[PDB]
Amino acid sequence: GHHHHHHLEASADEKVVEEKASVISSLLDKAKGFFAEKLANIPTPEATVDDVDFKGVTRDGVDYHAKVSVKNPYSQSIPICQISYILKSATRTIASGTIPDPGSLVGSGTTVLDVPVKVAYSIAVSLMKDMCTDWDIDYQLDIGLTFDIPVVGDITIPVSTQGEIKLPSLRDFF
Repeated sequence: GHHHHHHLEASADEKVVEEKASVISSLLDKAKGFFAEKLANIPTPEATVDDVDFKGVTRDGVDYHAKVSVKNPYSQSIPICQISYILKSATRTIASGTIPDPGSLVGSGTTVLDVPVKVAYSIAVSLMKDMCTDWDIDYQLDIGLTFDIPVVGDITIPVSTQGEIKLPSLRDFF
């Protein structure tokens, strides 16, 4: 493809994503030890990433609609103030980001929220294998959404999800 013979810290995009990711992972890590003891005594809503819908394409990577379901028994609308977006692709390169308010909890119930996910985009910006026809790609999605509660403050719950995506024989969808 075209992603070859470029040397500026390997690739500025590939590099700057890691910059962001490193800091993001540190904030996720503060919450990790926090969950174990504090959020076991402090009832907090649980979120989870589920699946991605084959939806559309972007000229770089694909544009999917991923599900993030949150279930919360509390009759209050908790908005997700700061949602950490971590898109991954097999071995190397990811796409990191943070979306301000992607949705809110309905109050007492389960609610599926969605985020625009750039799938395969990561491996594309890095090297881009060569879009094939009928391609099972090793994809992962990790999301750390932040709930705010007067009990403590900010809790970023990183719900990790690993799977696989089958990218069909369009060949010009990637």
